[PDB]
Amino acid sequence: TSGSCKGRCFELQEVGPPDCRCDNLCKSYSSCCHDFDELCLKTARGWECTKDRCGEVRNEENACHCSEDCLSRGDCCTNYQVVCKGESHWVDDDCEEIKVPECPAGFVRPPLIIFSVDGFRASYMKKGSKVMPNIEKLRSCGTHAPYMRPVYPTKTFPNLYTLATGLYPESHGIVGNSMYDPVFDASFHLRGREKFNHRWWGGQPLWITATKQGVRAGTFFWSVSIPHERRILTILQWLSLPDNERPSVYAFYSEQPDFSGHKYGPFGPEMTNPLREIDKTVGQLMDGLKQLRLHRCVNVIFVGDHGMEDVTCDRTEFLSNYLTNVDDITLVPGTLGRIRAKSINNSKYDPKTIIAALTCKKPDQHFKPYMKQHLPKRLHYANNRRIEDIHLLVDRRWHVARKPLDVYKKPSGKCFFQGDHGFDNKVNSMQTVFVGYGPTFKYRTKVPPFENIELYNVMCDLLGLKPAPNNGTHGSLNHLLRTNTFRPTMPDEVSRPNYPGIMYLQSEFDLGCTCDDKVENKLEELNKRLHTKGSTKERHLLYGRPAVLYRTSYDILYHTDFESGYSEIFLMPLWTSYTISKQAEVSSIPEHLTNCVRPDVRVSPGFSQNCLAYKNDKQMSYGFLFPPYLSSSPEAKYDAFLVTNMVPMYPAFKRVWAYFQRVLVKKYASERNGVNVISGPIFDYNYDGLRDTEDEIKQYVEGSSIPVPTHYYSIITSCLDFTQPADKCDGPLSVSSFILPHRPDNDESCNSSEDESKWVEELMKMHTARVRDIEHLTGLDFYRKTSRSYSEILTLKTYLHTYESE
Ligand SMILES: *[C@@H]1O[C@H](CO)[C@@H](O[C@@H]2O[C@H](CO)[C@@H](O[C@@H]3O[C@H](CO[C@H]4O[C@H](CO[C@H]5O[C@H](CO)[C@@H](O)[C@H](O)[C@@H]5O)[C@@H](O)[C@H](O[C@H]5O[C@H](CO)[C@@H](O)[C@H](O)[C@@H]5O[C@H]5O[C@H](CO)[C@@H](O)[C@H](O)[C@@H]5O)[C@@H]4O)[C@@H](O)[C@H](O[C@H]4O[C@H](CO)[C@@H](O)[C@H](O)[C@@H]4O[C@H]4O[C@H](CO)[C@@H](O)[C@H](O)[C@@H]4O)[C@@H]3O)[C@H](O)[C@H]2NC(C)=O)[C@H](O)[C@H]1NC(C)=O
Ligand SMILES: CC(=O)N1CCC(c2ccc3ncn(CC(=O)N(C)Cc4ccc(C#N)c(Cl)c4)c(=O)c3c2)CC1
Ligand SMILES: [Ca+2]
Ligand SMILES: [Cl-]
Ligand SMILES: [K+]
Ligand code: NA
Ligand SMILES: [Zn+2]
Repeated sequence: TSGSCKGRCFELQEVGPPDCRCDNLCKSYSSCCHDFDELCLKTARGWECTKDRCGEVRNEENACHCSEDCLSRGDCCTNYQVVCKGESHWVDDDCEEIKVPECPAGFVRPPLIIFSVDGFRASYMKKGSKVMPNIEKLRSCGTHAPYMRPVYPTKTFPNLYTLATGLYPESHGIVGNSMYDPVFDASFHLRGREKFNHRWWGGQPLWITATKQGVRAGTFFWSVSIPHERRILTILQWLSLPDNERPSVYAFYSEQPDFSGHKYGPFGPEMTNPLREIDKTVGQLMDGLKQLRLHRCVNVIFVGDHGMEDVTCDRTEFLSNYLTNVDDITLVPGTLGRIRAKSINNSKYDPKTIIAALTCKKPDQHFKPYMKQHLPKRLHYANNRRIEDIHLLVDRRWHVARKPLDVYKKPSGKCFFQGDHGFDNKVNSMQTVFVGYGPTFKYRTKVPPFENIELYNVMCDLLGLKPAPNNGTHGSLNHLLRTNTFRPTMPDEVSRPNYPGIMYLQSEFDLGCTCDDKVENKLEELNKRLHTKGSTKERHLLYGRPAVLYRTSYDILYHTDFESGYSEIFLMPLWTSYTISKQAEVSSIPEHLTNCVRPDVRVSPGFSQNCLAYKNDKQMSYGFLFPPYLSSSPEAKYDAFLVTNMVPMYPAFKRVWAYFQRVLVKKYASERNGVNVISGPIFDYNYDGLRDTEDEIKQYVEGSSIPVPTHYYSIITSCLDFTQPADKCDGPLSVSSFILPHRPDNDESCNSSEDESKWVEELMKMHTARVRDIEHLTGLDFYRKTSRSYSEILTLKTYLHTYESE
């Protein structure tokens, strides 16, 4: 209600009731003092000095000032010095390297300004280059990536809050632009008051991190009605505050180009103007900085939240074409789908029937249903009660809706949107931008594409802050920075391995296993012992053994063709490592060995699996981590049938695994000049993306203590310079990895009735993963011994092979 904004315009500390507000959010709350527009939103004479205004007598009613006292007051129009003092616009100056911060007296650290653009698709940097000269200058003189990968869903609020926290949406809680929380019994929407409640927003955003550590920073939010010119003058005025009152971190947000993109499509003729306007805004800021002598002092980040795809009303799939009982569901619609029961706590609603009704029903169906725990692990989109159990991943360019009436509104439905976003974060059109410019960033430097979850750590480094715990890998972006404040180091190994020798006689085992192995000297007898003691180990373990980062009991087991870390707790390897050269031969499993499983005399009966359990369990079969198909000799092949190389596999999954092992590994070795492979099980029954403890396991091989993995991983490494073979590589490494769901059916692959060569590799691609994802899921740390710097290895562990084109 009552009070005035006199002397309080855009105040940094927000005031509580009954008092009214004057901060950059009061409009959104409808709580500004009655004089806020008059005092704080002045517009008279616009935003630019003209020659007749130079030296004018100050008139306090003006939007900005061209009077002689304006620099000292901090409120000149941004082009004042250009029009009134002969100066050049920032964009017209040559790029000059900023070797050290050049800041006015009283500046304790380089401020950080974050310039966020909604819907700014990565390819705008090239395609709109002719109309964005300020942005193209930032980009070419500063540090830039060809693109930056958003988080899933590629929506506005999940991505902006990820930028601010370094957390996946499942952890920070802003899991969509709209969501329903079943505990609150309440819905969050872009428009409305509910989103104002702090209960939705978890983690610790940069502004709170800054404030707790004595670095001044307000929120990054802005009321929509404040025009962009007024946001810029406001940041410039804040920058003129006394040392003790002045923030060190600033955020500008633009609703464009996303606003126009939705109307016109990502490349509509109408899009050129919104890009011109954003560029002009960047020039205002840079001109303003140059006037305050801050242009070689501040670090500027030009970053988007997501891209934009062509999407029209007629490319909509309707759930009413698949379900008969469509009135029993609630759907969060659009470029993703989330389905829950219409009536809360209803007993006769069956997720399984709904999934079945939505699976592979039309040949060219433009969505695929998933239980959230089965979504690709790279999306990290499950561990939150606001994420509905049923999820539809929608094809790029499409929508999903519940019924035709939701889309085609009355009289009779015309469209009027041509662009949208929210799809899978690997989709090219969803990629967005990153540019860093300033003393702390590198000069004229390209960096590879990286994920937006990494930026929070870098922003904290830019500000001298210790980051709160987050999902970035701190050190993975050190290569963006001229001067690093963070020196990453490897985690300490927690469990050391046992190295067992031959300890058990064959007749001590009663595993119900058989093998035809008595088949067949003194020459290849010391050679056998040498191999078991680790002689080929430098060939098959190329980057050191993985470190185990939790308390457990495990054995290193050496063999001619592979090495493994065998867990006595889980009764199977945590990891199995082997190298396949370009020249390696694929062989079959000989007939007499089809069902061969051999006791491992290094490992006690009590810490072994047993064949009887597999015989008894009519759902569950087994496979091998090191593939028998890739044995170096008929004799070495016997090692691949050890009980200690066996893992539980559904027959449906064995189709996938066997194709990977028999066909794909050798293909990758041919294409990449050898590969090193590390494979193993993953257990994540509570879908939190983290290694399960043994008391979290919900499924065992019938009547045994053999736990069933939820997923199987492989990491496939070779030499970046493929003229060098994987095992003799002098330089940087190249990696691709996957985490395959261990599922009892192949319903996810609509083509699975066909030959494996038509569907397996597509499935694997969909489930591509970062090394770092596998680390969280296993409590292992890889690449412990290489000739590469740790920062570079941290970048490699964050890499995701996406299989998109260009
Ligand atoms: C990505 O990175 C993130 C961050 O590093 C990783 O997420 C972290 O994962 C940790 C391990 O799972 C988890 O540890 C929990 O923490 C429990 C305490 O939870 C609350 O407090 C957290 C800390 O708050 C303070 O610090 C932050 C700075 O970061 C400040 O900003 C805060 O203001 C505080 O000062 C807090 O972050 C956490 O937030 C969640 O819940 C909020 C409130 O509802 C949400 O608003 C918010 O969005 C968060 O929601 C996410 O996380 C929760 C789980 O925490 C999840 O359910 C949601 O779906 C969502 O994803 C809370 O407010 C602590 O109690 C836990 O300890 C119990 O379990 C362990 C074993 O698991 C035991 O060792 C322990 O003894 C204890 O068990 C006992 O007690 C239980 C009964 O109470 C019972 O189960 C049992 O029987 C025992 O008796 C454990 O430490 C972190 O909370 C979590 N942080 C975040 C932000 O998510 C994430 O894993 C990374 N992802 C990947 C893939 O790597
Ligand atoms: C958590 C907290 O402090 N709260 C809870 C939310 C609250 C609140 C109050 C008023 C608001 N007025 C406008 N908008 C729209 C807007 O600012 N954007 C579109 C730009 C933007 C900029 C940075 C981030 C980020 N990160 C994000 Cl998600 C969005 C808001 O979202 C908004 C939120 C403030 C206090
Ligand atoms: Ca888990
Ligand atoms: Cl959403
Ligand atoms: K079986
Ligand atoms: Na199928
Ligand atoms: Zn949008």
